[PDB]
This record gives sequence, structure tokens and C-alpha cells, in this order.
Amino acid sequence: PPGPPGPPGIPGEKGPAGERGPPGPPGPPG
Amino acid sequence: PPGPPGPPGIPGEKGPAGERGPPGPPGPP
Amino acid sequence: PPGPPGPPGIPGEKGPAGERGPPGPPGPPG
Repeated sequence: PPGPPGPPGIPGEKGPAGERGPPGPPGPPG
Repeated sequence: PPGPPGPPGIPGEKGPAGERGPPGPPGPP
Repeated sequence: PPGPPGPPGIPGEKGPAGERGPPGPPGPPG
């Protein structure tokens, strides 16, 4: 009779980096 | 007679958060 | 005789993309 199921697959890879954040607030008035 | 293939692997981790944004605009007059 | 185990499963899917980064710092003085 055929044997047991094989091992689980390896984990997948880490996902891509997220998007760069938005610009900050305006600086102090000059 | 080997058995059937194993189950699919676990998902990978979510990617890192993006980098911080740039400085804001220069102060206006 | 005892059947050997099956082959490994397929690798997992990748993780999703990361979250957006934080806002930048305040701009420089005018």
C-alpha cells in the first residue's frame, strides 16, 4: 500500500516592502 | 508505492513597512 | 512492505506587501 503523505511544503518567502510614507508637515514660517 | 505529496507550505510573512517619508516643505512666508 | 512517504508539498505563497511607512518629519524653517 502507498505510504503516508509527504512533508508539508516549505514556508513561502517574505512579502515586498510597503510604500514610502508621505511627506511631513511644512516647516516653521520664515 | 510512495504516498501522495504533502500539503502546501505556510504563507510567508508580510513584508516590512515602508520607509519614513521625506521632510515636509520649507516653511512658507 | 511499508510504503515510503510521499514527496514534499509545494512551497507556500509569499506574504503580502508591507504597510506604508510613517509620515516624514517637519520641513526646515523658511
